[PDB]
Amino acid sequence: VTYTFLGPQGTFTEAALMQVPGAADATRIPCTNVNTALERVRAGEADAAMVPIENSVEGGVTATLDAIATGQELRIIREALVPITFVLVARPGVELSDIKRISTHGHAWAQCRLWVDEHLPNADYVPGSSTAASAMGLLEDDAPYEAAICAPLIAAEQPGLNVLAEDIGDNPDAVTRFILVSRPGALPERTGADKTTVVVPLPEDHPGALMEILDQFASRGVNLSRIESRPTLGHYFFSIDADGHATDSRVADALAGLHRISPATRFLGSYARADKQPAVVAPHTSDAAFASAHAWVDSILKG
Amino acid sequence: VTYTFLGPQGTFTEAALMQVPGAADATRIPCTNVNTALERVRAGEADAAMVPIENSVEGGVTATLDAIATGQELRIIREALVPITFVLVARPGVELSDIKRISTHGHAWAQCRLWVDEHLPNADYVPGSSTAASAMGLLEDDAPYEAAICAPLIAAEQPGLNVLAEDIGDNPDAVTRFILVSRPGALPERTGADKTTVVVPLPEDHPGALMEILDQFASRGVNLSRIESRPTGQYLGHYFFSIDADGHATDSRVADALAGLHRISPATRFLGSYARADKQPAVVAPHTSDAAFASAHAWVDSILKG
Amino acid sequence: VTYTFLGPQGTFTEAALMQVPGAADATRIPCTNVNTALERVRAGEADAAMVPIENSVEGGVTATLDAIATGQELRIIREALVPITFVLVARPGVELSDIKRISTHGHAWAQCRLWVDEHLPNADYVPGSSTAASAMGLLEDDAPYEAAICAPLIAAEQPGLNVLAEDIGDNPDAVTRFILVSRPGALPERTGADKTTVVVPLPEDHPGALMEILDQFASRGVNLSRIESRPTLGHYFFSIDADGHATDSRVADALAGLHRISPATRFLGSYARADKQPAVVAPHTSDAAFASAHAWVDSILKG
Amino acid sequence: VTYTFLGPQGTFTEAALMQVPGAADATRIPCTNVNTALERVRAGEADAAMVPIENSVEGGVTATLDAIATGQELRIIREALVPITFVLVARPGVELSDIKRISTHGHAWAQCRLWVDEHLPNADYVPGSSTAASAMGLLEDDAPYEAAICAPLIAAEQPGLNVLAEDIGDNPDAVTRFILVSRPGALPERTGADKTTVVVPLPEDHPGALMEILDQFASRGVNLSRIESRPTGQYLGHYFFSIDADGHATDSRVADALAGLHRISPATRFLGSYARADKQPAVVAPHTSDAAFASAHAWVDSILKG
Ligand SMILES: N[C@@H](Cc1ccccc1)C(=O)O
Ligand SMILES: N[C@@H](Cc1ccccc1)C(=O)O
Ligand SMILES: N[C@@H](Cc1ccccc1)C(=O)O
Ligand SMILES: N[C@@H](Cc1ccccc1)C(=O)O
Ligand SMILES: [Mg+2]
Ligand SMILES: [Mg+2]
Repeated sequence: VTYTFLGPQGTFTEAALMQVPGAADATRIPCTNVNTALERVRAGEADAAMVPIENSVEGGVTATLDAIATGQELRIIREALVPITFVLVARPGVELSDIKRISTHGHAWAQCRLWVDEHLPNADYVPGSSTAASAMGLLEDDAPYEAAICAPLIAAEQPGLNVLAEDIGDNPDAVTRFILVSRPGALPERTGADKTTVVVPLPEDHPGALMEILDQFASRGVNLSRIESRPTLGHYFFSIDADGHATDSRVADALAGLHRISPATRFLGSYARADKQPAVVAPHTSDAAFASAHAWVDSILKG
Repeated sequence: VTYTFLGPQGTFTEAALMQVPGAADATRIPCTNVNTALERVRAGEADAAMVPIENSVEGGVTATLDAIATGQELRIIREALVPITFVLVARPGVELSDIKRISTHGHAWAQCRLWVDEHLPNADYVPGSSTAASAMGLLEDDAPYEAAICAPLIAAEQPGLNVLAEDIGDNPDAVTRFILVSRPGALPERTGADKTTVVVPLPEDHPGALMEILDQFASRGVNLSRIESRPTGQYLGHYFFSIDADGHATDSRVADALAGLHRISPATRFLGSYARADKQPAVVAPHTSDAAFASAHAWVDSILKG
Repeated sequence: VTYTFLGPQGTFTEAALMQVPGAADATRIPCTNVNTALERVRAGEADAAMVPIENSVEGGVTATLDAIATGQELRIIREALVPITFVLVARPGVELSDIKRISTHGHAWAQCRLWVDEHLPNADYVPGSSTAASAMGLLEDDAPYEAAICAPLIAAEQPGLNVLAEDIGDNPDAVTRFILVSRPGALPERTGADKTTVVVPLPEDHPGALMEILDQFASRGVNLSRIESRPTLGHYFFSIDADGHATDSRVADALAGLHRISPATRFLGSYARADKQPAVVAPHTSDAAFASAHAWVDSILKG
Repeated sequence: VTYTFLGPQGTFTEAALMQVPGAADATRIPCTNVNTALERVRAGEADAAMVPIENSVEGGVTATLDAIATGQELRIIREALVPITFVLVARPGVELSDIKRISTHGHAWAQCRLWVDEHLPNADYVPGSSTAASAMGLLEDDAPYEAAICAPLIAAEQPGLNVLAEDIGDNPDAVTRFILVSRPGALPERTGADKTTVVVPLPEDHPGALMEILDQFASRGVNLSRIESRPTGQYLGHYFFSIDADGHATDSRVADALAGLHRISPATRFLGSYARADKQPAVVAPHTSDAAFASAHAWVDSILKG
């Protein structure tokens, strides 16, 4: 079992990957970008890729959204919501008062403003490429900064890095959502708290065209948790997360409705919700209701 | 083979039954009212009942809509659209100048205004129970009127009735819609020019509730030709909707819509699929053909099974 | 103040009219049919016409529905829900056991079946034109029946008619709904439990065309209590009763929406509900919500 | 006149600001991030901020979507669609054979694969914070790489930077969408080819909730060109929707839609009406013209007042 991820080593993305069951003791390959992590999977060199999909402090989200929606034959098999905790690290013997410059990824920098502005008002920012690269950069004697903002992972992995501050994020409950992406296989088992992702191409652009797509879910009691339009036909695709599993009668039926409107629709997997909240199923929308209605129609058709 | 129909004999209703193939030589039983007509079918004592459902010269329409919405299951197997022609009728020897009083059903009267005002301006309307009864009343001694407005049928059948004026109605396009109703059996063969009728009880009364029911048809490209709400104490939404859709129950979009209806309202009644009197084919919208439905099912199957 | 009604005198329709405030002591003109009652009003000879619209035991409903929907310049100014109580009447000295034949309107006959089948199983039916005409027919010595089913009004008006049975209807709570129709004037005052009627022509016949019409009400929290399609353009009109008064912001706005789709839409009046049940107004649909939203748009437009 | 933009200098973002009329001779302040850019505008210290909103070679897009959805009111006054052209850059004397390491923003790297794999198959990517920083890093002693991928802008401005390869991107149609954002003032004049942007907080999370919001546009013939949901803890539905519609706030169908949105969600933010970069006029659907709206208002008025 081999996983790729958005590298380098010790980023928030790897930290997320290591909480996946068995991944702490699996082979984890850092890739320089989402496409390469994804190519490895597509080429059979890796079983799955761990990539950010919401609120990454390393960047990478838009590239993930591009990749799953313009790609071919990929399935999301797992998601993860990982609390972000920022630490400030420096080389041993460097005190808080010695810090004149701090390197990190721009996303992390923006999220730690209150702490830094209060506790290090004389510290100026040095743009980094990732939090991990900013941290590893300290290990060079000539580094052009004195501290970095990074994940607790990197701080505990590196004996040459000392934590000077912990939990310095503006929001203590901030989270990144990640997805684990593999080649198509069997559908993960339904848990009752599941999510389904599709990418729906727009056949014709006119008012109410999205409405028509959205209705396939809504008329069937299927809640949505994410929607994004992307210019690419009607010149758009819609990337959509829905509550439920392809196995649920209401969801299977919504998928059929989607295909009829847009037969190039892509299925991106059904998988367990990281939040473990089961869909509240309206009774007229239940598996039993679908079976009862189909049985009633059959009795007419065969009467 | 036994038919019932809304009586008495000689009404526009009978005339309509008379047009159904084989009926002229079949047993035709006139019944007092629509319920009595249907009752006989439900009880196993008649094969089908011919009842009006729109623009009845004799009344009976609301009775029909309520009767088919409750009780033993029934199916519409045929519809008829019968052109309405009115004749003015009287005993032999009676001329236009001799008419002071005219009896007919109020529905007939209201449609013969133009001719009557023009040619019998001094004549008074005497309300009748049906066109046929009005006509038959003339064969009695000292009938309290001198003319009747009725169907050509009853004039042709009664020797004592003379036609004083032909085709006296206000509306050239006037037609009555009838339905022939039986106990449930097989669906007839689809034709591509079919109608499907359902009665949908409202489960819960709120804005957009009907829209939710109508969307089952609209979202699957199913055109409607009739909707009517009716109060009722049987449903906890307090209404039912009587609906005619374009299509046959076996058409994939229609079967699918029917399933959607049952999910919202499990007490939905299926009232049959049957050929359109006017023979006009359903227009099948994009994405809603049997083929599109089958492609979509196969796609979902590949996901489930792959 | 002069009213017409669906005659003759002593029908359930007149009984309904006499419960209208001041009508018991107004001039009430019986008309042989709905059109004539309506012509009188249209010609200025009568102020209003009382005609049945739901569950008439005298007939007349479909003619009412035809008239208000194909007519010109008429407004419904009042509705009434009148409990139906049937009485069986005969000439003095005629006993229950003397009744061989009963005349009434077909609608009344169908609604009294249980009583008659139990209490008079030997009585056969004689079709009548109205319950009142059936009753008045007894006053002739040569009448071809012995009893009639009619309104309590006719029974109490006519000293020559004796009640032999009362409340013989299958349903003790059965009701007829009637409407009072006048020429256009000022809108009746809003009560908070109001109804509005329109007739909407269908511009084009296609799936979802009615949906579009219905949405104008639904998207604005406006409940409907009656809908009927009629073949007559799209070849239909829709006769519609909605909850609310034209004065309510959500209703005025629904009316505007209707006009845009179908500019030949006819307004048939706003008037008090006979059931006196106030609409439950969703907060985002309230007059205050409409005023707040319009004020917010104005601040943008004028900023 | 003072602009801020997502820095540093020489990025694709600056190049885009540079295209706005009068900007080449205006004060242009580079800012660390999107929030800092907007902050300056909000504080009264800059007139407008130029920030990316789609397909940014430099990042910044999610920052933009979140920043304009909360806090002090802002308005988009202009949008720009800027074609992306990549150059390969190095110090003088350095040739293709001399390159083992290339630095750029990951977004640039991912779009230059074809050319790089073909012509520099042995070169390794060194991730940079921005294209500009990658380029500027080459002017330093013993930079840990030998080439950068950046905008033509920074190559033209830096003497120490030599263009080794021109136009090396994978996608001919690649463009970045930017927005120029100011404090609220007057609506600009409508053109018939306008865009309107709003941010709509979800009040309550249930199936069809978004549909209810989208229907405000769809039921009034208003076409959409962008929708994005974003999580947030501020709304009790837990999301907001970022939306671009075809039209100008003064168009009757748009003002009407805006009112519908406010009724559902009173905390709706108005983000401006502004000319479309591509100059494509709104198509005005049947029944939705200013004239139709005015006829309908006048009809309702006749009822109210008559
Ligand atoms: N869950 C709601 C709102 C929503 C839509 C899309 C994305 C996020 C939330 C719906 O299905 O309509
Ligand atoms: N056929 C149209 C309009 C219509 C509806 C119902 C009855 C008659 C006509 C539709 O399906 O919406
Ligand atoms: N009151 C519901 C259902 C209904 C519709 C039409 C007539 C009667 C009832 C609605 O507005 O949708
Ligand atoms: N323009 C179409 C589809 C669309 C919606 C939203 C974003 C992009 C495209 C509509 O208004 O429904
Ligand atoms: Mg350490
Ligand atoms: Mg008496």
